[PDB]
Amino acid sequence: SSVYITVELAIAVLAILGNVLVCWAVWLNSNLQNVTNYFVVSAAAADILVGVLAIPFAIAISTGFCAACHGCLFIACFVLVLTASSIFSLLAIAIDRYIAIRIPLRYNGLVTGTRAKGIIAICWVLSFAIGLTPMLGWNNCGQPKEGKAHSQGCGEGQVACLFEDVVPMNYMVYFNFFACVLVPLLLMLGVYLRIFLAARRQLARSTLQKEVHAAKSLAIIVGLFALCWLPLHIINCFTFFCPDCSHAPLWLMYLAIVLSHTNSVVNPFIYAYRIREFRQTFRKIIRSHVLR
Ligand SMILES: CCNC(=O)[C@H]1O[C@@H](n2cnc3c(N)nc(NCCc4ccc(CCC(=O)O)cc4)nc32)[C@H](O)[C@@H]1O
Ligand SMILES: CCCCCCCC/C=C/CCCCCCCC(=O)OC[C@@H](O)CO
Repeated sequence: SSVYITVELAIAVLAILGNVLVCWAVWLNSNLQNVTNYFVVSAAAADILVGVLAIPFAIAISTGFCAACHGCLFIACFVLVLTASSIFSLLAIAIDRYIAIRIPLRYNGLVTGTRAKGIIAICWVLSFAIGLTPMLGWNNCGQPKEGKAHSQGCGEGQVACLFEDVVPMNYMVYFNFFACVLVPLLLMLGVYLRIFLAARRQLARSTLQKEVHAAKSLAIIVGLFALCWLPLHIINCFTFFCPDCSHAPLWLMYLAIVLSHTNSVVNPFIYAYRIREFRQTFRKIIRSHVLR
């Protein structure tokens, strides 16, 4: 429907603007050019690609255009790769924060500039590995829905391009949900809990205040991640566990897809926005750089 399209396009607009703003800030401000903010930048970059590429492809995938099955499958896989890199590089921020607060004596030695770039390379490789798996044969292209293609006015040699028609639900539940949503979530939760509880126990005051700040920033990332990603993936479980049941309605599918993309506007933007150094650099960019 047209409401889904517009909202989805508005999300794409917000995700580019905010995440360019994050990247711009690190580029200009010398005080922000540390290892931590490289994970912030990488995640922001992955978000820009979600806005420019993933979301327009996702709309098509969710509304339906005519295409060859493997071309239709390729576009779906592309959405998966880009949204996943968005997830993994955000997880890299959380892990960085764990090593910073809990193991400071090994932080600079362990999380070097070289290994930070290595970590981000691993994120993209995992994203391609997981995202493109259906291209290897774990897909529904062997049984094209020829009756649906007709109703959609698709030519022969083409199918109606719909995500769930080509990407199997067993892949989405057993592989994608586990590797991309559940594991990162639970990891980010475990990192948050440890920092949170350790900070409460001590409650010198400067290190403690930092620890509280980190906890609340990690709570927001985890809270929003779960809010944005769980609804869609939980729905995916329901479809998989009862494929005979009547499908979750179109409006619910759309809202859930929309929520998952909203993650790219809020993560890691709010994290950065909560660092006062970023917050003042943002104001500097708007007030001074663009306005004069
Ligand atoms: C790495 C993780 N990324 C993702 O999950 C990304 O993939 C996409 N997506 C993940 N599941 C899904 C998923 N079930 N359906 C779709 N679209 C198709 C929507 C749709 C479903 C069913 C029906 C028939 C309804 C009926 O019988 O009456 C019509 C449209 N996209 C997904 C999202 O864009 C997400 O951001
Ligand atoms: C933390 C990451 C988790 C990794 C575990 C991933 C492995 C899980 C294994 C699941 C068993 C299912 C594999 C079954 C492979 C099925 C491939 C196929 O021929 O297509 C069937 C589909 O078209 C049906 O819709």
